Amino acid sequence: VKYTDAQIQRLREYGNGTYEQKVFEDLASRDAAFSKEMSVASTDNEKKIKGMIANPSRHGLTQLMNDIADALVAEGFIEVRTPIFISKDALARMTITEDKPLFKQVFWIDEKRALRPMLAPNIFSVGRDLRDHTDGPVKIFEMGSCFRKESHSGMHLEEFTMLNLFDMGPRGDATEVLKNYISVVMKAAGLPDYDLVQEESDVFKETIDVEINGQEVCSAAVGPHYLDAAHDVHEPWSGAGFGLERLLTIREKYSTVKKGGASISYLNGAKIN
Amino acid sequence: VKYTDAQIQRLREYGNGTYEQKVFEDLASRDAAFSKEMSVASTDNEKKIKGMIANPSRHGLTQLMNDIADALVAEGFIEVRTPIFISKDALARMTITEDKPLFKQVFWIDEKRALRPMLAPNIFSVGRDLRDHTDGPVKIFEMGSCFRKESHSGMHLEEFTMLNLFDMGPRGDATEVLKNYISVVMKAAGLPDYDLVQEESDVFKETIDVEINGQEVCSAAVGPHYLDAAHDVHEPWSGAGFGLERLLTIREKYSTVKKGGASISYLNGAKINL
Ligand SMILES: Nc1ncnc2c1ncn2[C@@H]1O[C@H](COP(=O)(O)OP(=O)(O)NP(=O)(O)O)[C@@H](O)[C@H]1O
Ligand SMILES: Nc1ncnc2c1ncn2[C@@H]1O[C@H](COP(=O)(O)OP(=O)(O)NP(=O)(O)O)[C@@H](O)[C@H]1O
Ligand SMILES: [Mg+2]
Ligand SMILES: [Mg+2]
Ligand SMILES: [Mg+2]
Ligand SMILES: [Mg+2]
Ligand SMILES: [Mg+2]
Ligand SMILES: [Mg+2]
Ligand SMILES: [Mg+2]
Ligand SMILES: [Mg+2]
Ligand SMILES: [Mg+2]
Ligand SMILES: [Mg+2]
Ligand SMILES: [Mg+2]
Repeated sequence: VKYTDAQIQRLREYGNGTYEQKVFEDLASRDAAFSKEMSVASTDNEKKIKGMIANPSRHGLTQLMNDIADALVAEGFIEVRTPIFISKDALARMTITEDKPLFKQVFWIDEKRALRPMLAPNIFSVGRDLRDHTDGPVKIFEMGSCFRKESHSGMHLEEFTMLNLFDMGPRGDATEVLKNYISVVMKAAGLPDYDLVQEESDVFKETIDVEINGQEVCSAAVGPHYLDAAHDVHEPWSGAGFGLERLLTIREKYSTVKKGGASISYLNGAKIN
Repeated sequence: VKYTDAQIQRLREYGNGTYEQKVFEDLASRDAAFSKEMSVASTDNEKKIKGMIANPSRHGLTQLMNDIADALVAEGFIEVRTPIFISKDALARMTITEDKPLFKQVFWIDEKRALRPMLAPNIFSVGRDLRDHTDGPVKIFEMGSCFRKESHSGMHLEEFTMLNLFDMGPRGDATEVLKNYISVVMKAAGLPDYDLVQEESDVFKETIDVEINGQEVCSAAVGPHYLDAAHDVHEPWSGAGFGLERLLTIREKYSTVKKGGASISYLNGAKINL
């Protein structure tokens, strides 16, 4: 016998070990094991918490954001910060229009505005505007919260942190340039081993995704792209959107994506209550 | 004759000079001066965008956040990140209820959940949970977006960036400790010249506000406080919420708070479109 799915969930809730591989001689020993591992997890949470109080630090997600951001600035990217609110028009330019099922999966603030489910709308707008002021590439990036109505999963959050980098009019082939920037981010994130895959997408038809052990940590694309007309873009470009919680979760080997980011139940992998 | 209230607004929205003090011999002299200052402003905008493209950098608001954050960590504060969503219950435990004006500024996501108008509810929760693990002060801070419905004002945004620091069970008089850590933040922000004032608050009854030239950049409170029972807090505490865009705007001498914050119309003080 093994841990039940319910026991595995409670263990992952409190601990960041691996539990689904244990095998026991009978239910009695399985249950004794469950108590011992809950006790070990709680103790490890105590130790991490006490360690943070004695040796305070910036937040694990903030540290990752700073690590990647400084690497992108070094490559010539301007950091921008854009509103979390976006308009119905901005969504429509992504083809997220009012009669599509997807329209209802965004958090609406009123009849005209919603919480951004992605940074690309604002990034296209800012990048295009900056093109009015330079003849070279427009390189910008943002790191900020996005919001999506999601079903329960160990890798999905209603609020998650996107990194979106945008290189409009790059100095080379857009796809080769994109793979170069993906490499910069992944190395700066401490995750140099990854795979690139072509993945279907309603908004993009197909994306270039970054996967680690089959887990999506990025969707990317290159221009000239069919979305350019709606954004008044008329040049090649390289763009990529990473999920920072997912990167941090995989690197730190957190049992779930809810432990490394924004929370009032966890702090840097530790359960605090 | 002076610039009209509208002329000021327009000059401020493209430029970062100081126009409210200008005086003019007559309406003709005023009007000609409105155009030249528009041209001086547009030119400076362009130089700023061009300067940013040739010298790319972290965002000004981000640099200010990193400066204060590292200073607070150096004083023993743990950085925490909490969700932007908060429950109707959490708001109620802050006494943010139907009768309070702040309640009418709340952005609701559904009938049970809202965009946080402040970080305090989440900070109380995380700080009180950490008290179970230590016999000393619990020192935490968060920097993140808060949301409020606001009328047109050169120092209000619907989405602004709060810094909230929280010292529960401080070592010293909570009010004296509060003033010390206000000093740490203000100096880290490059704004060493400020004053402290007492102000009325519908949530805290009374706050200690930080002002620069009479402009509020922070509201702070101390415990024991009547909000403590609803947060299971049974000890003194020191708490302060800073408006980071207001700090950045005053230090950089931007004309309004919209120029240095989250925007698709401004970037680091410069207007990027018409
Ligand atoms: N709910 C979420 N929680 C955390 N990260 C997310 C979430 N949704 C998307 N991301 C991340 O954001 C990146 C860019 O967004 P996007 O490609 O549109 O997501 P996605 O394709 O819907 N991913 P998925 O829902 O797992 O199939 C993804 O590659 C993920 O790493
Ligand atoms: N709409 C806003 N835009 C930008 N900063 C804000 C906004 N509301 C509050 N702040 C800042 O956040 C701090 C803490 O919030 P709080 O004291 O509750 O605001 P407040 O009392 O309503 N200030 P004010 O609206 O100018 O009278 C304030 O001292 C401001 O520096
Ligand atoms: Mg497991
Ligand atoms: Mg670093
Ligand atoms: Mg995006
Ligand atoms: Mg999805
Ligand atoms: Mg996927
Ligand atoms: Mg994707
Ligand atoms: Mg107010
Ligand atoms: Mg606050
Ligand atoms: Mg202390
Ligand atoms: Mg005030
Ligand atoms: Mg106030």
